[PDB]
Amino acid sequence: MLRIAKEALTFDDVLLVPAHSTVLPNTADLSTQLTKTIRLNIPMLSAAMDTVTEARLAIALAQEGGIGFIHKNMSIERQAEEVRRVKKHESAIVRDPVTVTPSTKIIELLQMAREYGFSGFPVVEQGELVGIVTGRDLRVKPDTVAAIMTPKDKLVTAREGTPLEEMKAKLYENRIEKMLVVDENFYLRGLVTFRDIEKAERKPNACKDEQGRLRVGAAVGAGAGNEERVDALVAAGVDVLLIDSSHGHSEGVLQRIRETRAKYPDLQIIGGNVATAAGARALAEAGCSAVKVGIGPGSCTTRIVTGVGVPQITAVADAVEALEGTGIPVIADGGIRFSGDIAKAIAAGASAVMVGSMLAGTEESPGEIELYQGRSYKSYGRVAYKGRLKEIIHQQMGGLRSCMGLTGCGTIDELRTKAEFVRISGA
Amino acid sequence: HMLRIAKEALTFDDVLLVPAHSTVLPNTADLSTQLTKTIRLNIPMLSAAMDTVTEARLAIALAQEGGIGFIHKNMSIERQAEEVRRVKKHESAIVRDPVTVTPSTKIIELLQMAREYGFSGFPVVEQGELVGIVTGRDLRVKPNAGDTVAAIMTPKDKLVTAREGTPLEEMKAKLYENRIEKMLVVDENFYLRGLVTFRDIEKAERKPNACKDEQGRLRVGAAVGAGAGNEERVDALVAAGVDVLLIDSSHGHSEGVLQRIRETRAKYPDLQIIGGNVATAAGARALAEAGCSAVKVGIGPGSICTTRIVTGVGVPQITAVADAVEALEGTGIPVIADGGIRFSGDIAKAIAAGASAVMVGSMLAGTEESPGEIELYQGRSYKSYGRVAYKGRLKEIIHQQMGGLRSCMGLTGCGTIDELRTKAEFVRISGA
Amino acid sequence: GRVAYKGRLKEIIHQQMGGLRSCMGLTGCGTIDELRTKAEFVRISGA
Amino acid sequence: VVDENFYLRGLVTFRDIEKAERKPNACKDEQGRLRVGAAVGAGAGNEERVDALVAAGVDVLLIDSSHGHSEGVLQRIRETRAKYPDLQIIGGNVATAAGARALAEAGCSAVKVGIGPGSCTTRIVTGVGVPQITAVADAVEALEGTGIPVIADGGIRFSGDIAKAIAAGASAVMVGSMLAGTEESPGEIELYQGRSYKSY
Amino acid sequence: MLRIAKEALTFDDVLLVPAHSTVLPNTADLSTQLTKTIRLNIPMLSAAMDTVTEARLAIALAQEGGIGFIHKNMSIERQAEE
Repeated sequence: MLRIAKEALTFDDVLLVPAHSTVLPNTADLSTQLTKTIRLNIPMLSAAMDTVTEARLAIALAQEGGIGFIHKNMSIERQAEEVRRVKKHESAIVRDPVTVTPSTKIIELLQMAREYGFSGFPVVEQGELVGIVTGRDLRVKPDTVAAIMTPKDKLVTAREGTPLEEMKAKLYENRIEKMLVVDENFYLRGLVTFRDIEKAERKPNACKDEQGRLRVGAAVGAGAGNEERVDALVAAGVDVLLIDSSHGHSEGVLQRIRETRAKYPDLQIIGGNVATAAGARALAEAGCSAVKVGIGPGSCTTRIVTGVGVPQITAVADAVEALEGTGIPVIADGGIRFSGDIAKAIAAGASAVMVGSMLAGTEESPGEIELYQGRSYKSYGRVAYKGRLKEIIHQQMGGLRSCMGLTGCGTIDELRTKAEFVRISGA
Repeated sequence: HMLRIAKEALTFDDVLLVPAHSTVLPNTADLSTQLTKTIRLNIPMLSAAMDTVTEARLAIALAQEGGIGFIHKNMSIERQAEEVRRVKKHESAIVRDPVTVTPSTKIIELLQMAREYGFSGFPVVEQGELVGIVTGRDLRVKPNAGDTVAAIMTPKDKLVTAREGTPLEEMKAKLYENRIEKMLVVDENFYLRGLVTFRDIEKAERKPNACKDEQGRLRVGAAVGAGAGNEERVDALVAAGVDVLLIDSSHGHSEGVLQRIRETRAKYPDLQIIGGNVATAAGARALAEAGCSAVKVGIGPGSICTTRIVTGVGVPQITAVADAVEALEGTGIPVIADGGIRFSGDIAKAIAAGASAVMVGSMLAGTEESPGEIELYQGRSYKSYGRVAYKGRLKEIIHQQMGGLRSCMGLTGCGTIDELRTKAEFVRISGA
Repeated sequence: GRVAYKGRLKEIIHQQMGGLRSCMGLTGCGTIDELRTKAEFVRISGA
Repeated sequence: VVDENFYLRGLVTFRDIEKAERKPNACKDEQGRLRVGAAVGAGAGNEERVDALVAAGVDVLLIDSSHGHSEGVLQRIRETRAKYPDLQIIGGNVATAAGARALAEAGCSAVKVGIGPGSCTTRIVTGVGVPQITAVADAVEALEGTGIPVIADGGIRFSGDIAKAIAAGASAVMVGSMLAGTEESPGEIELYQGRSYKSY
Repeated sequence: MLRIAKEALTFDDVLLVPAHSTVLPNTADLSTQLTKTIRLNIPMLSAAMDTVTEARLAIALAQEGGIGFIHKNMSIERQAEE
């Protein structure tokens, strides 16, 4: 009769305690296991929201050390292509060069030579690379390009995914200043020079897989009928799959995860959302590589409409305590205002945090930049323009680094286990 | 004895333009106009010599849209003269800091470099003077120990180069016909200045409305004070190649301002000179005879601007521009409207009042190209140096304002700027 | 019943006569009697 | 009036001595001179600044950082106490019993308390802080035998908060924004919108 | 797991209790040891802030019974001279 389980605490009810510290903020280590097999370089994920994460933003976040989740409010064919866009992103490769076909008339070949120079036009037949035709090819003679082009068997090419230093070596050792880039089927994918490799921005903190590719996630619904979407994302090379619903403790959610884990025994899977120790055990039992926590975590509409929610400090600690033996990490999702809340979510036991509205309106998130009343927006009903995602990550991990300097926790894992709280009041 | 009221004076809010029969499509309206007798703009816009608005980056961005920007004077003479040179020399098709060797460079260091930068061609420079180049073709013969590049390089006389300022199509002609992949850019004294390729010329964003001088160079302006002691500044700006000099003060009908202008016209007979600010027919005529090529109008234009509140002085702007234009009729000295411009509608009213162009300041602060660098602060983007709202690229704002000006010229049937200045009419409206 | 402290009277005089001096340079009235007799007005609207 | 090197420093008459304002409550040293403090950073490279302040006759030296429990802060204090065994030293800021013991152990003559003490930006950005009544009582309780006093720094709005900081065990309070804008603080008096300011 | 050290109180969470008093406010003694060797006549120090304490303010506070702290946002030679 009147069944109060316990008291639950939110971010604003606690503060972290300063401790003896030998940690400089700038020497603090921000890396963390997202799953047993995936390690992030900063403890941050972007939400699968149509105003936050598509391929552009997911690329920019992976380059800073985290992982973005492509939202599902798009066709299967388009979402899988957003995942491929992140997996195959290399800044040094020039895409869409000017090409010809083996049927191109020499007179056309000369009209373009005067417009683009005669260094070498790739010859393609339906996207398959078949050769290159240079000025030497024409001015020494044998009508159509096929009769004069340098053939496939004398081409010096690199495969997509070749490291920049290997590509520089190939260019040097074959004495070439252009090198065409092909896929496994010898389809042209771009080209590289020494100069394009040089101005490729270097990203030392990028979260990359064992092949050196940026890591990416994608979201699917927990409903039935998503099997075609899941198989397309896995086949696209997604690193981690997000099965998200508003009630992760639902039995049809637990069943959908069990079925994906049986089909892909090695696929890294995140499920949510839960807010109880029992909800987290149930998701780990279904086969999750990680557990996302957040059902009405802060002063939200699920609470107003349904009556339901657990304040976020308690939700994260209960889930972390339910999972303690398993090497299955907890993600704190929702309610993250300032960098102080990131530090508190982690000290409560979370291994990473997911953020959403904080990143909408950045340069890389979806939407067009719009000028309206002399002030900058991203429009698609508009959100403030917040500049580059790089600067916001800098501001938020600065504050986390300061928190670790203050609590004497030099790594995320120490913050999660060693840092302490005091309980404070409203006034 | 008698309250000396010279006349009634009208502001922008007091009048509306009358729509006319029109064969003008807004997107076919001709926006070009004369700034002085010798300088033609492609859009009727200038950026103010404010330290929060105009330095070299914004002045380039604006010349590339068809206007001119004025480098503010709140920096050293050497800095302001460098800002002017940056605009006149700007061509994004030229790669600017290439890796060079010297005749003294060992072949071994050269091979080390060729592994990092390729062998397309290292410029050989001694003291800044271009003296040769070394490509991977020039090397073929096994080097001995301690060999220098001077042995194998291509000499100066066998080089194909192009002078800075050469039209980009001429450089393409030269790259193609000489069968070269890159070409070195030099200056009057054969000092190495950069290089071009077919790809760098392609990648440069095209700007058909760029406002350029008869040598193809972007135009630029610069401001100085009217006080004594700005002689050296003016000489340094002229020497930098500035296209027009702005001698600015808060009272351009002041005798010391007029004197400074006579002295600059005396020293620089062909220099294009803008003077301001004035708000009467007599101030404008006085500045014409001192030697101005154009006249800038605007004395306490806004309702609550500080000059009006502190000094009581001002003339509402519509009357002040009509007053000055009528003074200058038949002189080919254009009038510029400075200050009080809120919307794109205020631009069209200044021109139909007779002005040949308008000057804007704070509308452009906080753009990407304006000074300051971007700061995120409380979920919003600003430019910090006290912070102004980040407004995006200058091109978007120009587009929006000229879109509102084009829409007016279709409404009034004025297909050119001179038609608007002479043909379009007004209705006087009340405050209700 | 309390009014804002405004500092020394000299500072306020300075500021107001600075604004009056700026006007006499604008209108070219070098004395007060020149301003009283020579300077002119424009009639403006409420807009 | 001359100094020790017979350099002229001023003069006095009967009238100037008479109109010298009398200040019965002045905090003065054993020589009758006003007492003063000076602040230095807790970082490395401040040894030239410290030696110049001590040589200037500073009465008490303030070694202040945002994390007084930092190990490089504790080490910097240990090094100053070895060099000037008699110099009065204040270190901060801490907010725990352990932080205060560590500062007293390093050689502090007094301990300044205040890490995010009231509803402040260290709390918002880092997540860290201890409310100020608890911070002061814990430090005072950690120092109870030592004759090393506690200063309550930060969060002091009204005179009621001064009384509460002291009842919690603090021996003095430090205040800042309460005194900016006074006649004597830095800055020039400025009239702006008929209202008086100190501007910089 | 979820490590709450304790509850912590702020100025607004407590009030002082009135007690039996033989103290007149104007006869209350405000002096206090700042260190074992330094005694203040009022329990107040001014902060080492560039907008608060330089020599002028530090002189005016010492004359009232406390001690001011010259801020360090200035050259060594200037701070020692303050």
